[PDB]
Amino acid sequence: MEKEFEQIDKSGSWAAIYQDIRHEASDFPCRVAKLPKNKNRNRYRDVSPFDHSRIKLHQEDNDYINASLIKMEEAQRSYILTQGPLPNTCGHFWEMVWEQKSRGVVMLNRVMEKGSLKCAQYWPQKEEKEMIFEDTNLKLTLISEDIKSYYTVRQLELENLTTQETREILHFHYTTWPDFGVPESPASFLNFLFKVRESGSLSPEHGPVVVHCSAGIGRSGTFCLADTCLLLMDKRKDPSSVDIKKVLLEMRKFRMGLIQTADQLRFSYLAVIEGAKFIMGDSSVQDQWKELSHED
Ligand SMILES: CN1CCOc2cc(S(=O)(=O)N[C@@H](Cc3ccc([C@@H]4CC(=O)NS4(=O)=O)cc3)c3nc4ccccc4[nH]3)ccc21
Ligand SMILES: [Ca+2]
Repeated sequence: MEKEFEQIDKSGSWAAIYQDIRHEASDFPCRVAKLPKNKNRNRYRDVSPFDHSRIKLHQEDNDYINASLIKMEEAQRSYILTQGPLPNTCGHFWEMVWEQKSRGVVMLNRVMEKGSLKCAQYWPQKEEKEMIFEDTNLKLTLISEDIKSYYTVRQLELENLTTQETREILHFHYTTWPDFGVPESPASFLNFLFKVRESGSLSPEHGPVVVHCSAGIGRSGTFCLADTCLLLMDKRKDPSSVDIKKVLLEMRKFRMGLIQTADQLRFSYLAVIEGAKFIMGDSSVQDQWKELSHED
């Protein structure tokens, strides 16, 4: 993988490699997403979930949400990638989390970036001001939060008002990942990814983790690609056989446009090459990543 990395860097062909992936990516219909009645349920007109992999809400009225199930068979992990909830789809968002039995939510964007809203404030910012989603009959409360320099982890209590049942949801919010950009370093990214892994949120005993950014494809795709490749390197007899370009094409069978720039693709290689050191037994990199990330 790093041999390929070196060659691409030397040739300066990242844009070409990336364009080839865009050209070869699957193109499946998004008929439901495009129905007139779903116009206000989509944040961006050019980012829709494929019908075959879309997550269906459990309701007779309208079961649509701009979200896709990415099921990576070999890696044995599923992720739900979705757009940043809109003011009218926050209830749908949490209904999906409840129905799919998700334990964690990974947010890679900020509500406002460079003066523009990119996502609705779908969770409570104050413990004393909980939220009620009347359309889906759910209540959400901020229990606590651990604020680090570039990411915050929150403990949320989600309650199904119909049954009084409650569940703890972990919110992993990466706050310094610019739009169409990359994390400050492979170290800061990996430190965060392993925080999510360590929480148990990605365990197969839970429903798929919900990952989102603004459109749910650029930053969200980078996060999932790196995680899946690391999973495969740890599982295969020979980790050097992991073809990140092939893994990305496989993921794009489930949702369009995953990885939005050639540099996010290059960053994925770097994150996986760096992350591989831990997978192969290096006991000092995890700690090194934390120091490098300056999370305190
Ligand atoms: C072609 N063209 C020129 C540029 O501006 C737009 C914006 C939209 S639009 O209706 O505002 N649609 C947006 C969709 C969109 C929005 C945000 C992102 C973010 C990129 C990232 O790193 N993470 S993400 O939150 O997925 C990815 C994709 C979108 N589509 C684009 C196509 C080319 C370049 C930038 C784009 N942003 C549609 C077309 C165009
Ligand atoms: Ca207070």
